[PDB]
Parts: sequence; C-alpha cells; structure tokens
Amino acid sequence: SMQEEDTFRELRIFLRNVTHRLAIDKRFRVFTKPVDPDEVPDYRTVIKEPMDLSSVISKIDLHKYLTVKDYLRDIDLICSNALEYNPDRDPGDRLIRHRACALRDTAYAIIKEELDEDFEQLCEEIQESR
Ligand SMILES: COCCN1C(=O)N[C@@](CCO)(Cc2ccc(F)cc2)C1=O
Repeated sequence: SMQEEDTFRELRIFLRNVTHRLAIDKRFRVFTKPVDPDEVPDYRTVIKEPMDLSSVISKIDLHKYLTVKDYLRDIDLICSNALEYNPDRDPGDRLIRHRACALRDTAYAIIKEELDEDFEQLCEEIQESR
C-alpha cells in the first residue's frame, strides 16, 4: 500500500540521518570510503564482502534496507572486516580496531535511545508479508 511505502520512506530518512552522524565523526574517517585497491591490493582478497559508510548511503537509496535489523548487519560487517584485516599486535592496528568497535557501539546506542521498538516491529511485519 501507499501507507506501507510511506513507512519505508520514514525508515530510510532515519537511516540516512544515523549514517551522516557516523560519517562526520573524525574517529570514523577511515570507514567513509571503500579501500583503494592501488594502496591495498591485499584487501579485496582477504575481505570477501567489503562495506563502508558511502556504500551504506548507496544501499539506503536503492531500497536495500526494509528493517533496522538489515541496516545493523552492514554496520556489524564494517566492524568485523576491520577486526579481521587488522588483528596484529601493533599500535596502528589497535587504533583501527578501537575505532571500528566505537563505530558499532555508537550506531547501536543511537538506535536504542531514539527509535521506538514498535516502529521496527511494524517495518519487520510489512517485510515478512511480502
Ligand atoms: C520516525 O519514525 C519512527 C517514529 N518515531 C520513533 O521511533 N521514535 C520517535 C518518537 C517516539 O514516538 C522519535 C523519532 C523521530 C524521528 C526519527 F527519524 C526517529 C525517531 C518517533 O517519532
């Protein structure tokens, strides 16, 4: 229905706002663009499913996310890709892992504080019905 399409547009507007707040945070600058194959050719071979905040904005605009649960899976992937590719005892690696964990924790805390559980439940029920 038109009503359900309005509900999904509402969800996309909220997801664009959360993603913009993460992308302007100086800590998360490394997560704002895909890894440049020139600089890191080792990456696309170690990392099977690359994800960054620019690509998240792309997935929202293409209607790939119908639930907050769907969105958070891609946040979790940004974080899990950084921890798996930078596991070394080495300050540079420790710094990116701390920032990746802070990105994940921030996104979960915004959604916990701001979004009503009944709105997510609604978005899920429309998804399941299709
Ligand atoms: C927006 O769509 C979901 C409906 N909704 C919520 O889930 N929490 C609030 C308030 C509780 O009523 C607040 C809020 C407003 C705008 C948002 F983008 C996000 C959250 C709300 O208005």
